[PDB]
Amino acid sequence: SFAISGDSLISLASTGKRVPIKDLLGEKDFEIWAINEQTMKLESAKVSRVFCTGKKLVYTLKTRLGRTIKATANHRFLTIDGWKRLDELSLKEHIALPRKLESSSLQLAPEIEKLPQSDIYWDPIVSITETGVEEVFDLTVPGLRNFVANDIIVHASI
Amino acid sequence: SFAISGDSLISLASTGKRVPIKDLLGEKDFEIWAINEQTMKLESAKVSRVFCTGKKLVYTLKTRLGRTIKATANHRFLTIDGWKRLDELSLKEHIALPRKLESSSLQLAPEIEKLPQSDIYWDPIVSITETGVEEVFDLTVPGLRNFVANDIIVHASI
Repeated sequence: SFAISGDSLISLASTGKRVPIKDLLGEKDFEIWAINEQTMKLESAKVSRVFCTGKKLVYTLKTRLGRTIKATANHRFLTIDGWKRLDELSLKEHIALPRKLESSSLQLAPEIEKLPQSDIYWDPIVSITETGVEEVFDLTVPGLRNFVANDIIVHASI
Repeated sequence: SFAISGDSLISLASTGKRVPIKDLLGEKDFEIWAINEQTMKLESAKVSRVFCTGKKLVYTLKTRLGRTIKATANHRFLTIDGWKRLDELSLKEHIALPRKLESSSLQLAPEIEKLPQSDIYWDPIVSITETGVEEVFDLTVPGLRNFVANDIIVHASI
């Protein structure tokens, strides 16, 4: 059981807006953005449950591009070596952020043949800090089992 | 003196359309797209002259993404090792194409902090073939001394 702060902003694929995970408690059957680890591309994926795991100690993780999230010590992030717990990460280690690049011709027509292959931006960690006890939440994403929260790829429930 | 076929399509920065270089003969004071070799970014740049060098033997060069141009044997293209003549290139050698990537957030806001640094796509050569004698043209780009023709970075006159 791992989880994230209720303030964490979930990117919602149907609306193009974000909502904090706490505000989605008890909602379901909505789409988030997930990485497909086989293709390294982002796909929309359905949330089947959003739940609170109680009050837990959370830690703020920050990356070089300023992405930040508060998560439990056992919460997993995606490194080049696979999924790793927050309390196993070290500074300068890269974690996966989503990236959305579009490739156009000089005439502003689509030019997908020049698109970089992966939808991941690998960003180094610059801070990991114990922050305090908060109500924490997670969600279930059957199939791909990950989602974007605060513009970071995080693992869903197991 | 090197040159390209009159059919070669010049990307015009003000209009977002292309025109064959022959149709620009005698025109000037218009902007094309050029690579800045110091920053590796594309910039608009002014054409001061468009001229015909006569009838010359031209060669078709083609890359893996299907970019193709007809140019003289001494016409230069940009490799990772600098500018090289058509008659010095070999198959699988990469040459520079422009690329225009845009980086957006998952909410479709600009997200330039994740943009790849270079505006070049390095594409391998798949064919170099003597084609025939044609009227050929080039142009002068003071300062950056290159331009995009048939979606390939080519050197301007000297």
